[PDB]
Amino acid sequence: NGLNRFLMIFVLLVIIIPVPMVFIEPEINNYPDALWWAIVTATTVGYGDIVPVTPIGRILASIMMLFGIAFIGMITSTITNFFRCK
Amino acid sequence: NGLNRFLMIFVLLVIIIPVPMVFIEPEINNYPDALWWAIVTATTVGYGDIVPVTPIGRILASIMMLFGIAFIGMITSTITNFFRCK
Amino acid sequence: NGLNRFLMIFVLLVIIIPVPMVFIEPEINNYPDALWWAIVTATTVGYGDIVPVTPIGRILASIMMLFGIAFIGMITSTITNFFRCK
Amino acid sequence: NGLNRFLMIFVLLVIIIPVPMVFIEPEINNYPDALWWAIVTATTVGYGDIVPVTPIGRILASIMMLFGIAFIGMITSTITNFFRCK
Ligand SMILES: [K+]
Ligand SMILES: [K+]
Ligand SMILES: [K+]
Ligand SMILES: [K+]
Repeated sequence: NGLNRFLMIFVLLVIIIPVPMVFIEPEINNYPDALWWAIVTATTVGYGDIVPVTPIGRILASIMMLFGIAFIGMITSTITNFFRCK
Repeated sequence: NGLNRFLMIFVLLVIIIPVPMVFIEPEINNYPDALWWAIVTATTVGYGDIVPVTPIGRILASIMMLFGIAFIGMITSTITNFFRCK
Repeated sequence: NGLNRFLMIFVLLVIIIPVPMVFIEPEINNYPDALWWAIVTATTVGYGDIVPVTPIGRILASIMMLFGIAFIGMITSTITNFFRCK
Repeated sequence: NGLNRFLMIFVLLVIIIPVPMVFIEPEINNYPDALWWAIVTATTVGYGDIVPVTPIGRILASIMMLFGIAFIGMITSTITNFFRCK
């Protein structure tokens, strides 16, 4: 249940956070562009095609990155502890 | 056998996925450009020189990223559990 | 106490290092721009919107990256060893 | 001795690989620019300021990325197995 609780809140961020981003950012004008940026930021790829200019968007992006690196550590723990037990 | 099964399906993506990408994307016009992008997307480097514009290409890129971060966790588990035994 | 000591020195960098960066770099002209770059460099996202041109800034950025990848490994160890105990 | 052998070959790549890169790439014209790119590629940051255009440089960059993600897994294993034993 510990793994499911960590991914459900992560999936919600990658779905809920792209919604306000469209309105506050002058570069983003629709949800598909913000959703694509969300995946890119959450997977720590960062192409640089879409970048938050406003400080409000930069604070929101920092949360996505902090939860993005934590997601990598959560997936790693799901495989590492799976073979360590037996 | 668990590690080999996870990497063979990963290598398959970085080989098969660059093929449709060339045709659907107007930016990519040849396989060497799409293959280079595939490694960059999988290793979670993301330079931003090659970016999927079409939504079809963006969905395909998301799979490459999800399997890309999972690959990092698979390589980490291969070293962490190796010394954990003894 | 081992985890707290590793993150307090990390957070210190993402707070202290953006200060000299503003003065030595001609691209950066204020702290909010350098602070945003610091989080992006530490989380290993790297958009490329802000880049160190001077060699002094490039040496400082390398420390942020080395401590950035070490931070990913520290968060992973905090979850992997948590369930490994029992 | 296992950890030292993995980092000495990695440090060598980030020092030796930037040397041929300067000559084969028309974008790179000196060692400090190629050395900066090497750190960026090895730490999986990828700003996109410096990108390999030639296929020769793209093959060399792929090795740096494969050894770059493996370096993250090596540093993680050095901390995870340090607390797991006791
Ligand atoms: K980038
Ligand atoms: K990256
Ligand atoms: K990364
Ligand atoms: K990047």
